[PDB]
Amino acid sequence: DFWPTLKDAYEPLYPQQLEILRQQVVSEGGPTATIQSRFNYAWGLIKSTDVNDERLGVKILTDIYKEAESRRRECLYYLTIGCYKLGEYSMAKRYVDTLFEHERNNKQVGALKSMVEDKIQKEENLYFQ
Repeated sequence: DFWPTLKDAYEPLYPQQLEILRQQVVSEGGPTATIQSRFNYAWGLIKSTDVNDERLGVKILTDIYKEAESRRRECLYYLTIGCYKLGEYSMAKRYVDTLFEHERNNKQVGALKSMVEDKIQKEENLYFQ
């Protein structure tokens, strides 16, 4: 499976498109909607520049991750990105490490893990200054 890049994650949708994604979920019954439609909305929210929307997207994605069964690996990658955008680096690290266990040779997962580790190391420096 080929996934979005971290660069892709910082390319927002038009507000009008994000609203169409929201309405699709509502039309499917919200929490009883398909995993795919809720995932699409969550990812749109994560891509938004608005931090409150990004937070909402990660919350939704965390909900559907628990329900996702076979799509759980994909969810972990997107969750890592969402947490990374929010500066939730400790959570991003946990998610990406779990994903890495089944994706040890995957270039995309390795790249994301390295970016997470960059930010973790940034904070680590502060405890010896």
